[PDB]
Amino acid sequence: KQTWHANFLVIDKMGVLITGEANIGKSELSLALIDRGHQLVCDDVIDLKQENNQLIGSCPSVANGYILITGIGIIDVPKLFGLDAVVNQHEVHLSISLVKPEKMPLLDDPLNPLYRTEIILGINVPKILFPIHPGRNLPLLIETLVRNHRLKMEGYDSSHHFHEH
Amino acid sequence: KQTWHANFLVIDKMGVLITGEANIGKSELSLALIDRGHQLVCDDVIDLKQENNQLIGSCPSVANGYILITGIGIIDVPKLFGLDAVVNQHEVHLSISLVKPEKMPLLDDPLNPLYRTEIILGINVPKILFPIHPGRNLPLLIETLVRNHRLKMEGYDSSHHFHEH
Amino acid sequence: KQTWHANFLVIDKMGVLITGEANIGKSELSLALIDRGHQLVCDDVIDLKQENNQLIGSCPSVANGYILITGIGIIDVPKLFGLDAVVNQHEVHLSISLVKPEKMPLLDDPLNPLYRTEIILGINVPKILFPIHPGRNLPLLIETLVRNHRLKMEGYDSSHHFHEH
Repeated sequence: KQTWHANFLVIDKMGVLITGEANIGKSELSLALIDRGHQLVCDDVIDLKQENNQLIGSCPSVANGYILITGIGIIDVPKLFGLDAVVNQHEVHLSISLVKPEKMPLLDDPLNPLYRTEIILGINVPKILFPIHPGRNLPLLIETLVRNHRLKMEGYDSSHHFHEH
Repeated sequence: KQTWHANFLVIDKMGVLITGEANIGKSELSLALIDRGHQLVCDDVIDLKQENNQLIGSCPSVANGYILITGIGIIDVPKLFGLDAVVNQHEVHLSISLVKPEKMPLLDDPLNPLYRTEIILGINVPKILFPIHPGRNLPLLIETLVRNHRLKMEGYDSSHHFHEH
Repeated sequence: KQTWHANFLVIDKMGVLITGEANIGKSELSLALIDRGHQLVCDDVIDLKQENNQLIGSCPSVANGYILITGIGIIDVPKLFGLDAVVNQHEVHLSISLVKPEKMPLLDDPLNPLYRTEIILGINVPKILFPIHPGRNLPLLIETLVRNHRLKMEGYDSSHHFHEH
């Protein structure tokens, strides 16, 4: 069965995978997102599976509910942020890849995010390359990026349903 | 008629103009300030005019309500933060100029901000030079700077009115 | 009588001393912590004394209630954040020393903070060396570090009381 190296959070109903280089503040981003009222599925590694044409991501036991942040150590998220701050599984909707500005590819349309696609167990998951600047309120930026994505996906779902004619 | 290159926000009843070099997180600052409960007038460019001894700043249509943040793209602020998160016009009270610490002039009195004056269509608008350090919670700092300014202006208005003797 | 160079805040019932090199955002950290609902005892310097087997820290008058942040100047914290945002004294429970990542010593157990002890007027105060990265939401990190510490101290107090057998 299938593992995947990333953090997995529920943000605005969207299961969001977060990826990037080591020691850029990913785990710190998870914490900040939890503090804004979002939810943790898993830190570091995720179990993946297909059930009913859904890519579901789940955290293995033992590690469930815990986050590591250097300086702090282990964080029992449920103890500190409530039982509703953690979820045992959720569908994967989006994959965000945090990239250093210098390594960021050229932008075709700067009025939109840099969208790509990730193949996760043969399923197309939308993927955004997001430039990471230190101290521009990254949690708010990622939350805003995800909410925009959900509106955009609902935009396509409306358009498809609009073809009832 | 008169344009002006800056961001224009309403903060604690004060119309505040934000200026600075390119790619330092100005638009990201606007978003963060909106998230703290403040209001957007306009991103990038502002229409200015004089009405009843007031310098009023207004956003041109089409662009009204939208913010661009690299990585995210366009942000329909009303859709995401509510109708009350945007305002069509407001009086200009303060101009903050975000400066890199290295380029910051010498400080005469470090117990107060570095105050200057901007001539905007012949009107004296108070101007603060604010040093920008990455990740010291700039939104909170700018909010605090503006609230202090309003108290200070109310201090002079009290003093002037105190000369009833 | 005894002074001590540090910032002193009440965080989650814990009197916390904050220390570090000059111009790293300590005073900015105090402000941010106040904004999260915590309390100021004193900026810069603290009066210390022993009363009833407690190390109590108190702010000298005149300076009481005020914070200096370069760019802003003086901040009357009570005026801006309420009377309950400042406290005249509190017991010292923890000492956090903000360290630059490069100067940070080797980590024995990365699942826990780097704990040391400070002798303050002959009393053992637990001391954490915390690595400071710009823009990972340091206020949230320090708040989380302190809440974890309180749980940990309550853990030892439970264990000691558990030796009733």
